[PDB]
Amino acid sequence: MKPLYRQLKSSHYSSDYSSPGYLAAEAVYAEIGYELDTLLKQNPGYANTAAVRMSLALLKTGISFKGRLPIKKGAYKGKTIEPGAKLLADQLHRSSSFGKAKIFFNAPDAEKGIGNKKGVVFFNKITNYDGGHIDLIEPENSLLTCHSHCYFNCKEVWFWELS
Repeated sequence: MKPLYRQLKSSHYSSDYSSPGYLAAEAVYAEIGYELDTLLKQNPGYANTAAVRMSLALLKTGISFKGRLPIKKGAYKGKTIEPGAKLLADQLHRSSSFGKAKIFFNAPDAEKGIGNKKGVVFFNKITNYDGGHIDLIEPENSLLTCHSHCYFNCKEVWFWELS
């Protein structure tokens, strides 16, 4: 299956404090049975939580992929999380669930290509930001809004439309 935008959103923990769907990074990891501080010590990359948030949301709407972090607690125990944005984007890109992304190389193209659609967005090689960002995007007042944050100052914008 391919998830519905509304339900993927409902199942997605925003890292934006002012979002109705906000959840702190430590609670996200606690949910799947990890202490954030232990993980950061093992690999500081875990501070970038976008792919973990998206992974978990995808799982809850029934999309499974290979990942590299086993969930150790809760309903999804035994399933895997992909903590790397690029690696998650690659999964989606080859999945039959989503298919190939539309890939944009500048902000005008990205914005016109997304248009009034909604879906999954991946910001690749973001200026002054490490690890990329994968998120949900939709229109809001003729602008585009991301559930956590948009990073249009980047080298590539990948987009998968959802209904």
